[PDB]
This record gives sequence, C-alpha cells and structure tokens, in this order.
Amino acid sequence: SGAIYVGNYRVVNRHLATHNDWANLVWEDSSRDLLVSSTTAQGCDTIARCDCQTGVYYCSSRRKHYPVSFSKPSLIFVEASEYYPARYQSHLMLAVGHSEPGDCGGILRCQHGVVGIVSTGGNGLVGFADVRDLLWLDE
Ligand SMILES: NC(=O)[C@H]1CCCN(C(=O)[C@H]2CCc3snnc32)C1
Ligand SMILES: [Zn+2]
Repeated sequence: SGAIYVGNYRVVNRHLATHNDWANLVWEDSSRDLLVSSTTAQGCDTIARCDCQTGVYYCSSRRKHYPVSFSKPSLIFVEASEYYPARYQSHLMLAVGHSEPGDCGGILRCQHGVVGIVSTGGNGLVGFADVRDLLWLDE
C-alpha cells in the first residue's frame, strides 16, 4: 500500500483505490495502473520534473529503501494477476529489486522529488508507474 500526497491530490495504484477515492475521483487510467483523488488537507510530496534513471524506492516487505537504476517509461508486458489480465502497461519503468505482493504504492524518488510508485513485482524485478509527465499535479 502507499500513496503520493501532492497539493490537494492523493495518487494511488488504481487497483488499490478505496471507495472514498472513487467517490472523490480526479483522474484514473487502467493502462497505467494509476488513480488520483482529491484531499481536504494539503500534502508534502513534490513531484520530480526531470530525466533521472537512478533513484531510491521503498520496499514494505523489507522495511527498506533501495537505490536502483530504472528504465525509461515504456509500454511493457505484465503477467496476468488477480487485478489485471495479461496485458501491456504503459508509462512503466523496470528495475532489479525485490517487490512482492503488498509492495505496490511504495515511492520511487530521485534528487528532484517523487518519480512514481511501485506497480509490479516478481522475478527479482520491480516496476514503477511514472508520474513525472502529469504536470497538472503541480497546480
Ligand atoms: N500493475 C499491475 O499490473 C500489477 C497488479 C497487481 C499485481 N501485480 C504484480 O506484479 C504481482 C503479481 C505477481 C507478483 S510477484 N510480486 N508482485 C506481483 C501486477
Ligand atoms: Zn530527478
């Protein structure tokens, strides 16, 4: 589990969104595994607006932040699970790292701010849904 809290927005994995998220919906995209809802309180996270391919992510199944190198946001094939049919997820970045079911929502960050959230795992790989192109999160 986990979210990004920027401005009056809450960014979560679409597959983990709650009823309150759906009832206060701003934007959602199943192909990216992202959903954004509105919040009453202002958040403290800032979004990175950069070209980094190195950063650090939080892994809840290890209680640890790991440094990683990650690929550029791309259209990647993700294996069928109980949340999605085998398919192509867009704006996804891959790294080598531990990610097990329960780790989605952990933040990936660089020196500029939040880059994205854990969206996939398995095989010693971790996939991150990028948010750096969502410029409207800053307004
Ligand atoms: N964004 C997605 O399509 C994810 C939906 C939630 C489930 N996804 C995963 O990657 C899960 C299922 C297989 C394993 S092993 N460690 N994590 C996972 C895929
Ligand atoms: Zn950066």
